[PDB]
Amino acid sequence: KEHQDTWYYPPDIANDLQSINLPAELKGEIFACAWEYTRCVIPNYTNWNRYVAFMRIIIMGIIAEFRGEMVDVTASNNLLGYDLDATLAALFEGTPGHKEMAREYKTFLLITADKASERRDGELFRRYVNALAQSPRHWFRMRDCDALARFTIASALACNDLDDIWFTEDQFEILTEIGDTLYDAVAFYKHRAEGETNSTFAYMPEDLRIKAYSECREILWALDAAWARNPKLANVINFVRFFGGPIHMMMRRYRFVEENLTIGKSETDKVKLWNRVDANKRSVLNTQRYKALIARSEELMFPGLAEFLEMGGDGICDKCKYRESGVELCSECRLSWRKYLECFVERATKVFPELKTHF
Amino acid sequence: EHQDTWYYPPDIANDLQSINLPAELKGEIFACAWEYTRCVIPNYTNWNRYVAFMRIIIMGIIAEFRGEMVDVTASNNLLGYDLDATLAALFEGTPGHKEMAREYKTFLLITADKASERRDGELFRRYVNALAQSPRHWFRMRDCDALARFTIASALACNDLDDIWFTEDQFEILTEIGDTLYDAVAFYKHRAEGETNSTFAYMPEDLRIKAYSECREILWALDAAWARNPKLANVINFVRFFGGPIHMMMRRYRFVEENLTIGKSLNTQRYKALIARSEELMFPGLAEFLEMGGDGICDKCKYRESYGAELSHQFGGVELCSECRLSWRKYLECFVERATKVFPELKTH
Ligand SMILES: [Zn+2]
Ligand SMILES: [Zn+2]
Repeated sequence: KEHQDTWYYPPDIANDLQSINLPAELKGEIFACAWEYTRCVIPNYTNWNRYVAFMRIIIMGIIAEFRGEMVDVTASNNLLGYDLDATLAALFEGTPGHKEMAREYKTFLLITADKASERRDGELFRRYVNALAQSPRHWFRMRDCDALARFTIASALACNDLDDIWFTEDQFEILTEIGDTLYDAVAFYKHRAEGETNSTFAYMPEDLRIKAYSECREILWALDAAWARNPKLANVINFVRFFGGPIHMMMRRYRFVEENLTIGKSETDKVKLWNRVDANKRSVLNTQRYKALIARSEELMFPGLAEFLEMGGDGICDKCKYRESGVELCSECRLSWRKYLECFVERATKVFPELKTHF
Repeated sequence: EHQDTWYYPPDIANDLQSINLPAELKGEIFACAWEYTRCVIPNYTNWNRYVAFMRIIIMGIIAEFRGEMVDVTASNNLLGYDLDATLAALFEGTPGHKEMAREYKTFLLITADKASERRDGELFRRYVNALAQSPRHWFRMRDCDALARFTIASALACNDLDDIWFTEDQFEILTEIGDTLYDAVAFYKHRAEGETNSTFAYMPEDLRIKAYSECREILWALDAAWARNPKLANVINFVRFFGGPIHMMMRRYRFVEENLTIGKSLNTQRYKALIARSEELMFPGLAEFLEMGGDGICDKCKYRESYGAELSHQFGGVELCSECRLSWRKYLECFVERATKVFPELKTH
């Protein structure tokens, strides 16, 4: 009686992973997911070879997240039978950010694969998690990377052949903050259940979730109005809008249907010993891995991440509870995070002046 | 708590000069036109068509707000807009200009009457009854009520895709997907509002979740099958973003107020006169639908005198019988079969 999903995807990717022995049902669902994500958050395309590149970037990141052993962006440049530099070139060759985005993506595969493997207990991840909680601006920069937000703004530009359009770093940070805030606001109860740490409103105060969503949505509406008559920038708004919650309704990866076409929770609704032993013998906290990766910070890490890990890896703050061998913010850090959120509107109006010259 | 500030292009900023409504209302209305248009037509190439579409929606919004203010019969000049002129700006040079004019005038016609004293009259009683004659008929009329093929039409227009069109049967399936997606998500809200135009007032509540899943699957199949044709992506995008997501995205809806949750809250003279204007006002077939269906074909089916007295926390149209409920059930159950006949590129994977 109850609908079983059949997986649809274009034949371009249907014979990918010919070298990987995953059940054929699971390949289909990975391919379906990659197609569904692409179409939801990049709904317009002109360049099909770029669209397909992006699909392959998502395929790898799904597999990276499900069996981290398989996807070691440090070890080789051939991942799951794909040429990673070549696939990224297929997407970004001619675009202003190619170099910085290839670094963005490799950081994503590093942290994702390490988070979904024995290397979760390793110095590198430990230092990533502590550096998350360093400041709210740091949190969002790193949240951006975990979600491939600025990476997907670029790929959206790219896939519509908009090879000349780009953004200040301040702008990228506001755009991704809007998307990540929208997404984490909608996904709050799902993140709490499954015990997800990379969630804005696990750090930011819960009492401001509804206002933050309201303001981020209003500002993106404002920003879209300001950019009216420039269909090219409509693709940057589209990424942020569809990413920011709607994909929960549209992609089979999410549970809209299994949860009776509801999102969220009303006010009146209900609320590895041996793996840790045998990992310590294999010296899981590999500092030589960490230092080796800090050495390759021009290849594997986004601009400033190496300096972020070195300064914040052990936690800057004295009263904050950090990860030792996520972060529980102290009350003075909770208040500064709160202050950073509460003045979101000013912060975005500074970086995007066009918001104040409406008519 | 959050007090909305309204954003919209300047182009329509000084629309409705002629009309005397408070500037905030006009701000909310322009906002909704802009937001609906960006949500369900998220790409454009031709700005002057985009803006016509926004004007098409502005008028539609007010028709629903105050029907008395938009009477598409009375005159072709509504709220200082020339309807035929806006429609021409949007659809001139495109396959369905003439058909989409009718589509829209029906929408204004029916929405005005729904939201006015004319809800007690003979046209609307015949409309409500006609809705429930047949499931095919239901989806065709619901299509018009939601401007589904109108907006598929508009989305091609706004992207200068003047050569692209679909058969009646493809429009019927395209809009059935979109309207089944939307009416499955909005079930409880439609029921609270005593709506007549809700798919699951008529189709069975225990197929609501499955029908959504099935429509979302086939739309993914159609999308995949349309791989490498980014013109047709504009069509998929309309059905996808219309079929639920607008509830999250538009300030028209109550996602923020509901704490970022979804689904967790006897005179004949006018009727006759408009049926004689069927070429201008009614979509191809609606006259026959209204004439054959207006009084009800079925006899175990429970109708009403007028649909005028305002209802709440219950659907406010024909209550189908044991036998009609089963033929409707069956029309739903073969949805996948019907969609595969109409778009054979589905089974040819
Ligand atoms: Zn602290
Ligand atoms: Zn009956």
